[PDB]
Amino acid sequence: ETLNGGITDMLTELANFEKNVSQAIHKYNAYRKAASVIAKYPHKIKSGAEAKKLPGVGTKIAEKIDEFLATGKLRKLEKIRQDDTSSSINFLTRVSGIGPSAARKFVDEGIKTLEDLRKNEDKLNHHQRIGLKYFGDFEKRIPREEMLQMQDIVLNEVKKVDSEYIATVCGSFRRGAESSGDMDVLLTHPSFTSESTKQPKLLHQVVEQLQKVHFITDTLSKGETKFMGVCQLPSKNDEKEYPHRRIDIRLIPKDQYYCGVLYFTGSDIFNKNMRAHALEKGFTINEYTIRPLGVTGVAGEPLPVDSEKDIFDYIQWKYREPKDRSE
DNA sequence: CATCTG
DNA sequence: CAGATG
Ligand code: NA
Ligand code: NA
Repeated sequence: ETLNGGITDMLTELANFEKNVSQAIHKYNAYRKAASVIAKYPHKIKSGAEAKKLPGVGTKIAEKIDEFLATGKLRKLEKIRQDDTSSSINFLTRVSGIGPSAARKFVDEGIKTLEDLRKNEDKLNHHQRIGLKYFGDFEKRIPREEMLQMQDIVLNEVKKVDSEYIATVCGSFRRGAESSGDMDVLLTHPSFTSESTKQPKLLHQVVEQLQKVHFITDTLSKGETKFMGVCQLPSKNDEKEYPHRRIDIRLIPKDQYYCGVLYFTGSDIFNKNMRAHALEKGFTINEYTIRPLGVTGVAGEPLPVDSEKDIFDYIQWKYREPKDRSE
């Protein structure tokens, strides 16, 4: 956790790089298990050889750990931190819609900057365009004070369109959090479940309203169950308009809301712990259900949940307010 | 994993 | 349809 930090750090720098610049998934994947094991590792890695002793730790990494331990640096890391190419890739990637893949193409075409991009707005697609247009806004966290205001609009509109809708804003917002990166809504309806053959309108009607009133400004991707867009809190009395924010809305069969709701709410750590506890309790959980674990190895049959309560109940545990869902 | 692009 | 992105 702090005993082998540099190591684990350089290891991650390297890994990332393989994957983003080179195309080196194998290698990339290599650096990663390496950082992971050394991570769990209990002592002070004092040399390569000590390290090598670890699974996932080959001669190559070992070599690196040496130079690093030997000198506060690593030539490779040194070289890579300069290379404008590598940098451009790291940068372009920040644009929403531009992945590494794209980042590679663009660079080879000489587009390495924000300006480069605007100039070539033509080579970018819709997402990518939007993503370039709100680059600033997009990196700006979202303060609860706005989140509450956002949440308020969304729920009220959902309600209007159908009294029977059930919306929930998950994420850290849900666990208390002072700010957040984007708004995530879970949506369901009675008339929508496991079996129930579709009802696309279910998502689309809401989306529509949200744009009706102007809350939603752009569409990143609209599917029949997942919406990826942009919204904005109406600028009050002109002087201070709000940054554009990412927002997503997803339709879920009512018969599997809570697990999802539970699930999305995190944190990753709270999940796992519960997940692992579920297991003890003779259960299983995943993003959509909770199944009674047979003994034959495994077994299924989705246990029936009407709230986040039912879930906990099942694994016989303490209902935790979302705030305490930390770890 | 679901959506897009081409 | 593969392949890319979130
Ligand atoms: Na990106
Ligand atoms: Na292939």
